Amino acid sequence: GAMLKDKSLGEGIKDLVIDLQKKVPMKVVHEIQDFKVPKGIEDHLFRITQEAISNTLRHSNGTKVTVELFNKDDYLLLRIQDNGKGFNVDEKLEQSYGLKNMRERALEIGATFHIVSLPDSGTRIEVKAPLNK
Ligand SMILES: Nc1ncnc2c1ncn2[C@@H]1O[C@H](COP(=O)(O)OP(=O)(O)O)[C@@H](O)[C@H]1O
Ligand SMILES: [Mg+2]
Repeated sequence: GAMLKDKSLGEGIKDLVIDLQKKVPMKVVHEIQDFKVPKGIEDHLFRITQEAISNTLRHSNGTKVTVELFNKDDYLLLRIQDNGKGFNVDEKLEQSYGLKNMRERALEIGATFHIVSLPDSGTRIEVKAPLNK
């Protein structure tokens, strides 16, 4: 896993995507809103993003994955959405270290963690992290 070090979350995501795009058959796109993410939660969100992308590339057999990062004042929203085959989260969740670790990173930063994956809907991961105005 890449590490952010000096970079903002947005910059880390964009740089990772640049590298991935050269190697992978899925189209990987980002929609990153320009706003300051609190330094304290950036690493956690980057670790979630990397796992979500990894799972999409390996497991979805889709053609496109989108990473979105939006500011909604009281919270930020991180969404990773693919158009692939989907899976049953319940069947996998408790035996799955990747999913369990994303959920734990979210908890550590006080954020919700949701996975919506249905046969015709692909897989969508959403994390809403609180922001203090
Ligand atoms: N985006 C996705 N599309 C389809 N299947 C997925 C996706 N993400 C996870 N899965 C399924 O959930 C399982 C558990 O995910 P994870 O805990 O990350 O395990 P892995 O080590 O296999 O990446 C995967 O093996 C795969 O079957
Ligand atoms: Mg995984």
